[PDB]
Amino acid sequence: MEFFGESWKKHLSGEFGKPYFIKLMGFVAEERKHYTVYPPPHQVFTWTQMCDIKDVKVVILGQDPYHGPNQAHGLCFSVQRPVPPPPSLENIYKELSTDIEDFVHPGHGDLSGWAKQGVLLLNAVLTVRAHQANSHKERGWEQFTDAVVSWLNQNSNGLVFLLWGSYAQKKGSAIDRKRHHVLQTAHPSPLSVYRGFFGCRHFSKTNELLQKSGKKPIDWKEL
Ligand SMILES: O=C(O)c1cccc(/C=N/OCCCNCc2cc(=O)[nH]c(=O)[nH]2)c1
Ligand code: NA
Repeated sequence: MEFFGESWKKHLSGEFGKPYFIKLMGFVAEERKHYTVYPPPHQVFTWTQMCDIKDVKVVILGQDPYHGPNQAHGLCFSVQRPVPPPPSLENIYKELSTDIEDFVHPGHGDLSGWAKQGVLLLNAVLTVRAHQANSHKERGWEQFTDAVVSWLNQNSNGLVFLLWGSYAQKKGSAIDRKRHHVLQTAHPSPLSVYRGFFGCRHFSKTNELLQKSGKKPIDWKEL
């Protein structure tokens, strides 16, 4: 395996020598010496490994990786087998079941099948100390994942950006709405899910927008 997918590396490596990025690398490495940090190193960039950057169709922006054992694996909201879907993911699946008629809970939480179809599952912050939500916030990841969003904004067209909750909404504020589609609603966490997420119908809406972009739809059941 490689640490960072080749097509993504080609377009993002201009970030790597910037002071903030070297500092970020140093910070994460130091944290790993003294704490358990999630996801493990070979999974921090899973979101670069599942499809070619040119093949991205949909971008779902999250905030912090899961901070419990075995949960985070580098795709926002996803958990590898045999880990049970956490509450936010159960809510995503519940919305899918009402939005997409044929969708049924797949019995696992691994969203790799969406990532392979060009659904970029990007958290703003890409590492977290075990059991400490937001522990790696404002350490340099935000600038890097801003560069990812900016690259897609300027180098692709007709994407659908799904911004769930206030942090993702802030992070997507500069998306060119002449060039790309943007949908916004509440975060799927239990505390926020009934403030817009349930009933948002983002999955069917995304496929209709992809059709307007002249692109084939996502099969949300392909998991
Ligand atoms: O910005 C907002 O409006 C907002 C409002 C209420 C709750 C939250 C969410 N809190 O997250 C609860 C912790 C569980 N995190 C699941 C998860 C979130 C995520 O962004 N990325 C990820 O990979 N996994 C965000
Ligand atoms: Na060190």
